[PDB]
Amino acid sequence: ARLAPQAVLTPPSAASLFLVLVAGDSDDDRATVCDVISGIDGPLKAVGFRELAGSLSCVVGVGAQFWDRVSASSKPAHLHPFVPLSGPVHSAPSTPGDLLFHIKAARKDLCFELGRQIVSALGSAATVVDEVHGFRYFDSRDLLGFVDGTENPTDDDAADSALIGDEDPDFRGGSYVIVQKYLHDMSAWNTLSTEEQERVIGRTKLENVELDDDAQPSNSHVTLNTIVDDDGVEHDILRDAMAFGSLGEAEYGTYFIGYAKDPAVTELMLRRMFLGEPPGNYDRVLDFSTAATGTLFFVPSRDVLESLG
Amino acid sequence: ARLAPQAVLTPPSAASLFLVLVAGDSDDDRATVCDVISGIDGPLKAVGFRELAGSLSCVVGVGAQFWDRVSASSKPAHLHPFVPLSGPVHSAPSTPGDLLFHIKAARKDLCFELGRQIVSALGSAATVVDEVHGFRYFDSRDLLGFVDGTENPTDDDAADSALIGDEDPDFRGGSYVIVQKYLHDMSAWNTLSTEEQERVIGRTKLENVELDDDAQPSNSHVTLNTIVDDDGVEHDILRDAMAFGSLGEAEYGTYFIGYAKDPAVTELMLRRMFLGEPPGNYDRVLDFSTAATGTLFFVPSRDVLESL
Amino acid sequence: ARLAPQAVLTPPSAASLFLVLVAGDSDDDRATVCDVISGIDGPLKAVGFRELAGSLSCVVGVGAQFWDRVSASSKPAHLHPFVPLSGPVHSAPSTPGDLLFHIKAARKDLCFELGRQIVSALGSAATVVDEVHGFRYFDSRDLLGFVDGTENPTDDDAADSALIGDEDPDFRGGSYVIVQKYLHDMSAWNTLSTEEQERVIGRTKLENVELDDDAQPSNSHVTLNTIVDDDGVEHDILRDAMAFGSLGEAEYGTYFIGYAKDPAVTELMLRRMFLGEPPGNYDRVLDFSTAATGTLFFVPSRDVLESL
Amino acid sequence: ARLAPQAVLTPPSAASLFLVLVAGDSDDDRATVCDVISGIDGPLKAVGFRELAGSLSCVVGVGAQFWDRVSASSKPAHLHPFVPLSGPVHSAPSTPGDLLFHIKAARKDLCFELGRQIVSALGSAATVVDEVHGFRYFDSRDLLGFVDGTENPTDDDAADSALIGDEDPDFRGGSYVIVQKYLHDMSAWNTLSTEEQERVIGRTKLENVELDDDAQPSNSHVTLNTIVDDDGVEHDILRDAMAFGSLGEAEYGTYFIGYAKDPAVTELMLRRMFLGEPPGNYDRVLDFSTAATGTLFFVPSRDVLESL
Amino acid sequence: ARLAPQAVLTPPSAASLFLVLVAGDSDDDRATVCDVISGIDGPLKAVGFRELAGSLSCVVGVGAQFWDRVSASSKPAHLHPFVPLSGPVHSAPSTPGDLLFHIKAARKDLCFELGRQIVSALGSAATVVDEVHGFRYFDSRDLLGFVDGTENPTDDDAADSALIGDEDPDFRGGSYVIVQKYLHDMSAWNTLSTEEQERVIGRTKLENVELDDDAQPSNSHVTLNTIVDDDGVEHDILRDAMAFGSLGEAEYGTYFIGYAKDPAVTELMLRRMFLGEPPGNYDRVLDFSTAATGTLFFVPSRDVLESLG
Amino acid sequence: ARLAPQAVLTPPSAASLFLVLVAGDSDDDRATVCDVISGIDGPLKAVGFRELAGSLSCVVGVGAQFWDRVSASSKPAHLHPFVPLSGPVHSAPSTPGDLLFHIKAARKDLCFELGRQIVSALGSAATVVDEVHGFRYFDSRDLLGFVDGTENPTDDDAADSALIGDEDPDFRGGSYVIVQKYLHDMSAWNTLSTEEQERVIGRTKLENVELDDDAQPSNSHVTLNTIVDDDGVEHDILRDAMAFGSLGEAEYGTYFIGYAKDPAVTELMLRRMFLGEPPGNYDRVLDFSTAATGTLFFVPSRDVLESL
Ligand code: HEM
Ligand code: HEM
Ligand code: HEM
Ligand code: HEM
Ligand SMILES: [Cl-]
Ligand SMILES: [Cl-]
Ligand SMILES: [Cl-]
Ligand SMILES: [Cl-]
Ligand SMILES: [Cl-]
Ligand SMILES: [Cl-]
Repeated sequence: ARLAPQAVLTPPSAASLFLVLVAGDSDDDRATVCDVISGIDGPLKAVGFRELAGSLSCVVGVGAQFWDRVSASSKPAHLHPFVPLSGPVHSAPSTPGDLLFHIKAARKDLCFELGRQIVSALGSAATVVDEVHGFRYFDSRDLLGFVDGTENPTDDDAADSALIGDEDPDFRGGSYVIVQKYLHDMSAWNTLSTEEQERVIGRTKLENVELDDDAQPSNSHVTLNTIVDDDGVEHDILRDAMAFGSLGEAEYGTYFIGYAKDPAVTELMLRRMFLGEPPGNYDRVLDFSTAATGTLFFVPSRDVLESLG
Repeated sequence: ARLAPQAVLTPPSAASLFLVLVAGDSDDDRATVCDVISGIDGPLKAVGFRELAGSLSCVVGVGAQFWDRVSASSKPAHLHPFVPLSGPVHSAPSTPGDLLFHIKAARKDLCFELGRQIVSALGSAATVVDEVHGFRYFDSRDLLGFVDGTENPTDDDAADSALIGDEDPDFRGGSYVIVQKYLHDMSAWNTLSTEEQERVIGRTKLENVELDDDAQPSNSHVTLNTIVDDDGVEHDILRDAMAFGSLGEAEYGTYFIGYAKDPAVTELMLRRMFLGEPPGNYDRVLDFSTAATGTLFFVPSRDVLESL
Repeated sequence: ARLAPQAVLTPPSAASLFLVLVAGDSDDDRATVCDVISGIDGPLKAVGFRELAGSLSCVVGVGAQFWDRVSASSKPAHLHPFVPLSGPVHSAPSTPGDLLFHIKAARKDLCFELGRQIVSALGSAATVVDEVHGFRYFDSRDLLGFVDGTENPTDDDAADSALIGDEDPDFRGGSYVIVQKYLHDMSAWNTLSTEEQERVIGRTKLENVELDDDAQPSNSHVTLNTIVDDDGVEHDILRDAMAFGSLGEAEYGTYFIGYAKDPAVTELMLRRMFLGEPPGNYDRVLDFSTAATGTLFFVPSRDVLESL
Repeated sequence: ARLAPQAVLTPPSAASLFLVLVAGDSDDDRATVCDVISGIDGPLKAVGFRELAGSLSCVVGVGAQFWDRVSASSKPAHLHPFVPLSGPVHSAPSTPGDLLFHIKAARKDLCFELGRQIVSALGSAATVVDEVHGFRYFDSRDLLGFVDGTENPTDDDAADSALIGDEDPDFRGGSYVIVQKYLHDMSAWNTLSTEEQERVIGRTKLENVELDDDAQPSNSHVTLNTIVDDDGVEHDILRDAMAFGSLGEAEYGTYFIGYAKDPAVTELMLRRMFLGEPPGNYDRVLDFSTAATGTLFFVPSRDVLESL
Repeated sequence: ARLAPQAVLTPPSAASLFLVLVAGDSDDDRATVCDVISGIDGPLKAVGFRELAGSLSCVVGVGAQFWDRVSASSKPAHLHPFVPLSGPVHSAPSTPGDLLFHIKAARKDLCFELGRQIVSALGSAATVVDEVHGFRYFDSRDLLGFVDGTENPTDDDAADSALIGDEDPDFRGGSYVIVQKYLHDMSAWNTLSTEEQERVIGRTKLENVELDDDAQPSNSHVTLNTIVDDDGVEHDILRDAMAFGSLGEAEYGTYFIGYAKDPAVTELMLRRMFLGEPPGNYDRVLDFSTAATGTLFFVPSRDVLESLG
Repeated sequence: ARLAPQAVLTPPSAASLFLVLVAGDSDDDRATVCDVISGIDGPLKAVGFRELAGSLSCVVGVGAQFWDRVSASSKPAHLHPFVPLSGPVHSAPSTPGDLLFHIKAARKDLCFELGRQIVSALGSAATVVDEVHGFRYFDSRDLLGFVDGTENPTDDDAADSALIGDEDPDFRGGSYVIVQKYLHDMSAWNTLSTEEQERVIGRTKLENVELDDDAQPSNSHVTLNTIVDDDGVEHDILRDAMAFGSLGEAEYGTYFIGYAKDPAVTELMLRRMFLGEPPGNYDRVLDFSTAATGTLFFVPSRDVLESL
């Protein structure tokens, strides 16, 4: 979907930029924000057209509090702030954000330049509260050393999982995206053997093969994020996580970003991860990963995004 | 769309070939030309399949006069010859062309080879009247130094803008294309400051950012090529312009090519460019660019092309 | 089109892996085979996702006889074992095969790794009877030195030619695939002149141009594999042939693979090739190429494959 | 030069990592740091070998103070700490750093990974004092929008400019490097016209062509960084500058890094930049750029590095 | 040899530009020309640095008449105008040229931009008399359909063949380059069978294999351009020919360019091609190829080029 | 470094072809072999030149015994047939081979085509006894899942380790190469834990980091293949190992190839591996890998090879 905003279905990229901003309180601030996001195709082409391949994309997400400031009477069915979770030792905090820009390209400069134009257009009307520069790490691995994104649905299944349909016609083609910036305890994770790490995740480390049924822990990342309803129907999300870090501050991170037609699915995966199935049987990845942020956004389709204001 | 003729919606390429031809007067010339263009998928695949990536595309256009020679019975709603324009300072001539081949690939050799095969097959039945070898120039710029193509519609908008639909269902999937070969007066262009050039185009130069509303001159290229109907709906065209030139003949050019499901959109941009809006307030780009050609073609869909 | 099994319509790749297997007569064997192939998206993603470009693909084919062991209640309209041919000079053997894995990627390692994992997951439940490592050879050529695959249908044409439609609705989106592992007599082919070789194939060698109608032998590979029915309508297959070989065993092969919504088209092609049209007037390609295998498979759509 | 430490003459890369560290006071810290930097080819190959292309490079610099702790006996002729400069308007501070790792690759992940391994291995024996992740910006530009590196010497000139030779034969193959992290005042820079910016730099912006002699201001960046001795011989440095930034902290930067067989050349450029030539006639680039750091390191050859 | 002028030894490229110019008669004209060519590293880096790969190169050649206008007292041993040849049916004309720029890059825009800057710097001081935009054609083929450049010497042998040595110390590292723009009669060549074409050339068409000794005509392109002196020592040249053409004017061409430490070798190859060995036994490639130009230039080393003026 | 035979110092490639041949006992056979290998630059250029990047390379090795048939008068100091080994558990067989063709390129087709032409030109004069198609496997790994080739010497180090120097001046620029076609016991290797596998090799698996001195087994592949002499001086080989395999025959191999200025280094390595150091303390890699071949060749410099 060459240089069109709200391309939720783009395949993974070598570079990404995640920007989370909070909008100013004023009416001027609300109008500027609208002007910028509803015309986001402008900066997108202004930057992206300069690369022959046209790899640049930009998905705009809008938070529930900000949505109600600008579209009080028409609201997608499931738009609400991120639901925080507190387990006994691990928590998913709910942190501020009115705007998400999830920007991807084959090159860093393209992501940076678009972020630069976007921030410049907003000026005093919004403030950056989180900024993460994602990068591909070897053969699609995360900093834990496992291939990250394998079972993502693709093509038609990606459309089915991620994009609003007949259930909420007024917002068909939109999505719900959740972000969490995770920081890893690399030391503690390195004290585990590969075989233990594989039990935490649910897949072999180097070869990225799913552990067979009878060796697959009930509390593995894979088991707990498998969602089958009563009718036996599987429910998937579309993820685009990326490595990030700072060697001097000792930050080694995974930026989780996940898209769903109904955030209930993502919310339940999180509930299973943090609170367990059965209760207390939680995701051990969280012994090595601590979420510093948690924000939910509505991803309007292009048509709805262009109308804002 | 891999190796299919009439792929109007292909993205930009590193290389392109623009071939404009006039057909012979004889009934035999007509039949040769029709045999070649109707089976154009042959040469297209014969050359194109040789590249793993399959970047080669070929769009065939037919002029109004030639169309009448081969399909006197049914005509696309808007097919007519290019309309010359005489402005207060500059003019867009209408020049001959029965056939357009708009060829694009990742490599010069594929364009050249497809051109070679096509010309060879047409033999004496046609004559090359204009030929330009277009090339990507740095980060999608033209020789004026500005990023050229930025606001092209893409994907669905591109299809809505360029392809014939329900309004002329007999020729669904076709398009209308207009070409003009422009030559620039480079030294005159260089006497302008960058800011002056920016005001002429409507966008910042290096950074390719549209001037804000209150800094946008009323006669800027962008302003005059903005087409908004009475219901407030914008109407866009799809452009595939490329740089070309010859250093010995001091030729520095932009080959303009624009596709639209209704050429009146393109034509109205041209009128607003050459005559001005309001009249007299014409596009300053034309102070540094002179069109040496001007031709309109109908772009039949594959089905229609294949039956000519 | 990324990392989805049963993607028949994928473009040419630089590397290929063709695996043909026979299943165990057992019931655990039938079950292991079913678990592996119905969840083929697993290993495909497990390998493919490691490559940024996501070039890896995998079409699974099921032989007629093994299909019956696994879905007796329901069967595609035209599934059957490969019809062997015995003609004037040359013969097409019908050889054994229950499972086909047609694997393609931009890299060899991705092909091999996927293969490794499919083989490991089947364990004792199945046996490899034919393994071919296909490779791109220069500008899309076969080892006979001709560009191989040129007139393949593409895009919508390719879908219409290869994919089961309204005529068999329970299996919509599936296909029928025929493989044949050909080996060439290189020294004998090399005693031909280029012009003789062109006569055999139907196209010029370097330039890959189809011979003129008046110069085109009635027994050239091209004429014999051209299918026009009684209404004047053409019928096409989608092929993904690849070179392969071993230098010390002096094997130089074309691994033929072709997909159709209906095997009757491929089978007619094969008849015209081996039997001749008129009879005795057979495909001279067959004088320099000997089919060492011959097998038909049904390619289930992704839905049909996942429930099995 | 594939995967060899101290490859000063590597061409520009898409990505780089600049790590500046201070070592611990203890004798044990000294020994750990020396063990790590002397065996730096280990991590370099451990990461670098994983990329087919082998683009990864790593240049280790050592500060004057730390050098004295480990090789009290022999010193490179010109090793001393960075000299602060106080100009009439702007100043270049001298900031701490015992170790420099200048890491370059085609991919961020290789830089980051090499950095990770190096920091891990140094443990408590050192602290990261500055870290910047540099990146190529369009067609070799810096964030001021100018092509940055144009006149770098290359090949033999590069080796003559950057590498220690007969003048200090004990440290042949070494170099001296100076780093300064500059932050820009982007909005101030943008109040200038393109022509003004061109006069500040000494080159046209889009086209990267040096201003002719009579249009070149006496205080242009290019003019002040031209070093010609009394015999008329120019003395050049080798720069590997990269863009960096943070959009949230409104940081837009150029990380300057310059290698020379004699840092007095670099230092004299700095003096002429910060104090002016004649005094007071300083580099206007410094009106829009502020150096947050300033540090000098000796770059030992592989032999010397390996014996530390 | 990244972005350095006079890089004679560069491997073949996807695009090339050959520019041949004649210098104006005046002293101002001579000085401008000198200023431009002696500072040619300026435009080279100005353009070439913008491509990360640094593929751009520029070799400057100077004709004998122009050399004597500017360096009257120091002259390379073998610098003279191109020696014309007239066979009974085919001739190698000697055509004007004081300056050659042989420019190569991985992209057209880079060649074009450098040519543009070079021509701009010369203004009225010189006139373009020939301009050819070369391009790679498939797998290193020429428009005759044969792989063109196969037997070129490489690495050390390339240096030995192409570059002035101890024989002429004052100009060590310089070269002598000859150009001829050939246009083909494609029709007449297409009337030959592949096997005949192979006999003309000396190599198989598709596979590019040298014809064995006993099937190799005495008048093949390969036989006639094989140069063995009396001592049995082989003498090679370094060629960088490229396809070019214009579909509308029906031009299909090969731009021959060949470098040698002593143009005597190139001259003898030409003499053999045009006049035959034995006499009359000429190169049949010339039945299908007609030279429209013929010019010889001296290629100074970087040091000598920088000194001019 | 382009298209010159006997280029030992070439970096890793995506594809590989290893050909080992035995010569005919005849005199025509000896002569045909000599014509083909002394003019090996012919076919190398014939194939290589077709690829813009010029990645194709070809090292020719001559076995000790065939060398004697062809240049009895003159012999390299350390030429001899492969010394076989019989150790506590595992044995390295000395197998037949007169000619080695070590071929590398960015593409398979280039490898195969070069091979095809070398084989065709030798005809009946020689016979292929071992053919291996090597491939790059993910991030420079072998099929044991470890990064293979990491500590290879590079640039000047690589030249000093691999190329005959002042110590044998008549053969300066030549090398000695040992090949061994290893096959792996995959299921047995997979019963090991990652940490056990790391103990066997000497390096961490995913991260490819060399184990700390205190954690490093005395029988790890790394320690056993580390050569330090009595003066404290290290001696290294240059390896170009590649993966290879066949799925249906369940072969999963590492094709070992190593070059040295002196085979004594490689031979010591092989002794420490098979016999153990102290004796019995052998390379555990050998528990999961079995050498199916074992052959030494002299790699003549280009001069020496061309006169033969
Ligand atoms: C530190 C943060 C995380 C890390 C390192 C991580 C890592 C991984 C890895 C290595 C896999 C296996 C390959 C694959 O993607 O299929 C995986 C799977 C998955 N993860 Fe995460 N993940 C993280 C956070 C999350 C969160 C917060 C969620 C849910 C909101 C989530 C949902 C999933 C899902 C749905 C799968 C696919 C499971 C399946 O059906 O096989 N992940 N993750
Ligand atoms: C000398 C020939 C021309 C040059 C050098 C030129 C250059 C440019 C440039 C630099 C832009 C801004 C970037 C972009 O959005 O593409 C532009 C925009 C545009 N031009 Fe042209 N142009 C030329 C002729 C024409 C002609 C003849 C037409 C109409 C027939 C045309 C129609 C347009 C349109 C529709 C836009 C997009 C306006 C918008 O909606 O923002 N151009 N052109
Ligand atoms: C804010 C930091 C700086 C910026 C943005 C900057 C930018 C530039 C630009 C655009 C050029 C022209 C292109 C080129 O030839 O590279 C240039 C040239 C140059 N700069 Fe800088 N520069 C910076 C700092 C420095 C410093 C600190 C030094 C010396 C220590 C320096 C030394 C040079 C030199 C030697 C040249 C080439 C001059 C010539 O011979 O033409 N620069 N710089
Ligand atoms: C229409 C013009 C020409 C064409 C089409 C042409 C074509 C070819 C071809 C296809 C080859 C075989 C591959 C190879 O390069 O090794 C070749 C070889 C060669 N050509 Fe040309 N050539 C042309 C002009 C010239 C001229 C004018 C000269 C001499 C001044 C020349 C000198 C050579 C040489 C030295 C070889 C290598 C012979 C050997 O040692 O094998 N060529 N040429
Ligand atoms: Cl960024
Ligand atoms: Cl062209
Ligand atoms: Cl494979
Ligand atoms: Cl980094
Ligand atoms: Cl050009
Ligand atoms: Cl091979």
